[PDB]
Amino acid sequence: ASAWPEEKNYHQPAILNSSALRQIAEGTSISEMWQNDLQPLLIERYPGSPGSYAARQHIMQRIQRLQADWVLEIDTFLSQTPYGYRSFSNIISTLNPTAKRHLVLACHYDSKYFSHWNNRVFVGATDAAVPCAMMLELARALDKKLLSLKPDLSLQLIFFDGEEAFLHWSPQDSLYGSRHLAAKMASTPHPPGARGTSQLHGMDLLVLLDLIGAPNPTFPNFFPNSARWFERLQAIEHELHELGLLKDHSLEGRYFQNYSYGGVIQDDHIPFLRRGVPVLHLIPSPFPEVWHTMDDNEENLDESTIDNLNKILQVFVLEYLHL
Ligand SMILES: [Zn+2]
Repeated sequence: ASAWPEEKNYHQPAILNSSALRQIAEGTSISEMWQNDLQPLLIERYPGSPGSYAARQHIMQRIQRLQADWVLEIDTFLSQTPYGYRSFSNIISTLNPTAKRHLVLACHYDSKYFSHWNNRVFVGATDAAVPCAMMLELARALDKKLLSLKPDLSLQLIFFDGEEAFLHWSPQDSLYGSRHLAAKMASTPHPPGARGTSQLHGMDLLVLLDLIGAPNPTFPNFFPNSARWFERLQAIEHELHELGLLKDHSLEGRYFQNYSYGGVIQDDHIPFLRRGVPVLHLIPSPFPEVWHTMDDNEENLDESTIDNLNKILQVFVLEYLHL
């Protein structure tokens, strides 16, 4: 009986030295992400809408142009909703599908439904167009390194559909894509041919990005079983800061602070967390002031903060993967 699903418990990062940290800082471009990955997603894209289709095509196209061997899968399903049966489509992008273990980065790509109000349209810039663009920029920036994966451990990106409630949050109206995918992964043997392990056993850690892009975010350390990875984000932030590789940033105003949060925040990690998957939930507390208002738009995003977080996340991912 292999103990491979226990490997994630002892897995340690391969820490980058100063020269490598400078290379990563210089290799990501916030203005390219902004133009090429983010702006095309700043559209109405509630489930089933034309915008949902356009967002999905954009995400797939941006991944398909990369050199690394990404395998794209669209996970389409039906669910009951306050408006009757509807269809949803999760996007899964995976390097080394048969690899036993994957580090998983995720966000939701749907935008919350709102009828137009005084000619304003809700585009959910921090929620979660920026997180989607950060995942696309990371895939682009680390492409040469990821190409080398073509430790049975690799990378997977999930863009969930239907994270938002069609009305206000309730247990049955929200998290459509993640409740569906967690149950599908829990009942899918992995690796192929396995007798008793599932794709969830293969998920080393689910790093879920949401509500990112406003000024002064503070991310709490939510869960004890991922606390040592939260500490790694703190260390990376601190070292990039000390190397002068972050912009408009101070340690008193750092993003990863020493403080927990005992309450529950409803998000796409919930169906995974309740099936035993370790989660690092990169959502700030408090939420951006523009949360669920028409002001969650491009104008209210903080460019240098998003840039700093791209650098921290990319370093975290290379260190976890030993790349
Ligand atoms: Zn939201």
